[PDB]
Amino acid sequence: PPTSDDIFEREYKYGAHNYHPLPVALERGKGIYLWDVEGRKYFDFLSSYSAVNQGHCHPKIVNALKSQVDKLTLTSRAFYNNVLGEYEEYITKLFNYHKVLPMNTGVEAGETACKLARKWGYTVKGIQKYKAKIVFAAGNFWGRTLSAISSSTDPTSYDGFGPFMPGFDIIPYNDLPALERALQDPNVAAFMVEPIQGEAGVVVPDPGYLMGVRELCTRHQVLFIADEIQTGLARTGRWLAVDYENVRPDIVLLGKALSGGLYPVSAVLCDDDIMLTIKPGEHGSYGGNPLGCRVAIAALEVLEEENLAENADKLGIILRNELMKLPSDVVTAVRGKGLLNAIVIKETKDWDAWKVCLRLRDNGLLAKPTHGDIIRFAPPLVIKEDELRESIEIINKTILSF
Amino acid sequence: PPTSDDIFEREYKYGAHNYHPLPVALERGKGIYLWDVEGRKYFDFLSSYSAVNQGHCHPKIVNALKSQVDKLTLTSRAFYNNVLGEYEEYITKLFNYHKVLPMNTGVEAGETACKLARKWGYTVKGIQKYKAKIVFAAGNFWGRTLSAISSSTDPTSYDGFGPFMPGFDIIPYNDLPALERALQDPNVAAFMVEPIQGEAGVVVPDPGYLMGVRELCTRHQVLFIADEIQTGLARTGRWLAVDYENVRPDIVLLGKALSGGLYPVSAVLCDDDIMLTIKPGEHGSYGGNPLGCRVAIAALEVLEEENLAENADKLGIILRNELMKLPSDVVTAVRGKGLLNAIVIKETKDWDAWKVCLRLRDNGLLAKPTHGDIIRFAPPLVIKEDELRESIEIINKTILSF
Repeated sequence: PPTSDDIFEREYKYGAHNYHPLPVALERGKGIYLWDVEGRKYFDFLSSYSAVNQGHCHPKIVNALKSQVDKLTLTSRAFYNNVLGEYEEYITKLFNYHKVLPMNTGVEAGETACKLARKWGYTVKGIQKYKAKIVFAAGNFWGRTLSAISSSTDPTSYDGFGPFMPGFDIIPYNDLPALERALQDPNVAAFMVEPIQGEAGVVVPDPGYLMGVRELCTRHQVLFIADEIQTGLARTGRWLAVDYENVRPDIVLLGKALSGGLYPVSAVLCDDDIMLTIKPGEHGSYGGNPLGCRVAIAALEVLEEENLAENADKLGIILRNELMKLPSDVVTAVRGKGLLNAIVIKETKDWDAWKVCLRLRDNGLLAKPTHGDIIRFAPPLVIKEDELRESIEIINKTILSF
Repeated sequence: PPTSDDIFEREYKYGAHNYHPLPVALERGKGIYLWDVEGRKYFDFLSSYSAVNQGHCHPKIVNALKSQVDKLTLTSRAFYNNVLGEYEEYITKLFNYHKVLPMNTGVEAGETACKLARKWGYTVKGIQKYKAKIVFAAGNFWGRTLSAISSSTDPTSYDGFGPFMPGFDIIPYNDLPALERALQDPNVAAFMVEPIQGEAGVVVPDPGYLMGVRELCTRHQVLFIADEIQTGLARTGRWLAVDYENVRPDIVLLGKALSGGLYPVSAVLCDDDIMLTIKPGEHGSYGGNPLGCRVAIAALEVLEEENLAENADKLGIILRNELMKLPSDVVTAVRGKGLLNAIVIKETKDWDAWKVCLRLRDNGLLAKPTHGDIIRFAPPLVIKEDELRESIEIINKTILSF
């Protein structure tokens, strides 16, 4: 019996107010579709921020989880389990890196990358201890820990949250001269960057930016950290976004879609020269538990077998072609890669991105704005062309209904 | 066909070397027992560091997970799901706090507590922005992020990991005069402490320490943060360890056993005056997903229905009584509360805690040392008295076999 209004009003009373979600209360999910408590059906054009790239409740990942939960779920890393090594070999051979370090959430993988970069700068590069610096790009988002917000240029992320982690420098995104200037400091150990800035509004850098970042990092003995937690795993049309420029980062961060939305699994991929700077007992975490490892194996196998990167590329081309037919007085820009796209809205005194998302919900499509004018479009990579065009028709109806 | 040696040697080749586990390779777990790939049976006296308080693969939690995975697993907090509010109401009424903030891992709950303390110190206490301090106790452990290791006094935790988070002060554990001296600084916003220091070697403070901490925090307008991620949820004989002194902390951190080892779920419990200092969009995370919420509901219901705190208390009394019968030349001290205990070993040139744990494994009992002389004993709270006494016989055999 509990309605949607009963749901909202419940959380407001017993849950922290750290979110303001779109007023819709889902209770079922399958493939590209979501169902609320009233039984209404919606296209999911958010994909839990690329966490359910494989669709909601993919039968293969569900079967993996059900098969593993009956056997063993957590031993802690004080002992070995039989699934972790299998998963590690699979993912290291899949992405062609020597080793992987498993964690749970994306921010944990980012913290691990920072600790790896600092430890490598001290023990390998020879930086005097605790002078090591890490460079980030403005608009970056990699979590909500104190360090993560310390690297942030978004006031809502860091304002009011105490003194901040030192050693984090910030340069403009999509700016090779600025990176070249920042890397003149020999105390810099790494540069962490998103190949596409997701949370900033799907900000796509210019062609050649990733190649330039790799060249500049190699030239000045600086580690290239690619945060592919949102852009990786077929979301942009390739296994990794950096594959669009044939670039091999020093450290690769994976997460989100790594489990298909069934378990918090994240990964830090790199070679021995970097990975083995952390010694036994010096870092760790549910990290590497057998259940999440089975789930992640199944998710990667689903990504590979169903060729979801090619589908993402094709249907994203179609989606961006269709979205640019909207009026210039209505949609000022359409951007993105693969099935990770965004439109920006000319906000007026008559409408805004929040009202557009409300009306989209009213018409059977779920999306959310990220800055009151930028609306994300990222359906699960299992969507077909007819379903894509029906949801595009929904978007057209909603946007031309104003 | 893959043996234990094949398992170890696999991880060594493809996994990061951030751990040195006890050489045993488990592939099945049920209740209090674990089974390795060779089919050998072991008592689990580590309980995944209190994560499987309810035993390995408890049928109720497994059924909750299987029922929820067929419906919905992750929508992200951009939308509402129907399970989160139910779980929030349940846990807030269970622990008698206004609100809960859900996260995934214990270190994330600690980060959330720090951000809450700082935001409350600025917006409520009136500390000038970014002068707020948080006090920790030496020997503390609450994760492996940069902030967590910044508060650590363990060199293996922080050595080589870059400059550290400012605003973290450290005082001795179990020291009320030191806390009283540290809280003279009006810029202190909070004191975070474990009611029993688990990772430090099950360090139990003197009686009255928690009451004194509460009195000193209330007196100087300082938030009392109780990290019960390991000591909570019936592990020490009560719902919370602080319940042994009828103390109500300002913020309570839960995790680990919150899911019975089936999902990374953590919680930050506090009242509105503290919780509502974080506004929508200013903090978040897989946090609050429906699958983990169903799992956590089932885990808390299992803890309450089976009266596991009383069993923990009784069997811990029995276990500590039996352990103190060991020779003084062999075991220099036995300490702990409920089913969270530890013995300390007179390390010589003939044996050590690692060899004792190896021989325990050889005799069918799995444990791990934490400092080369301190061995933890913490079986799942579902253990019975006959099983407890058989495992005590195993411990006696192993310890007297030297």
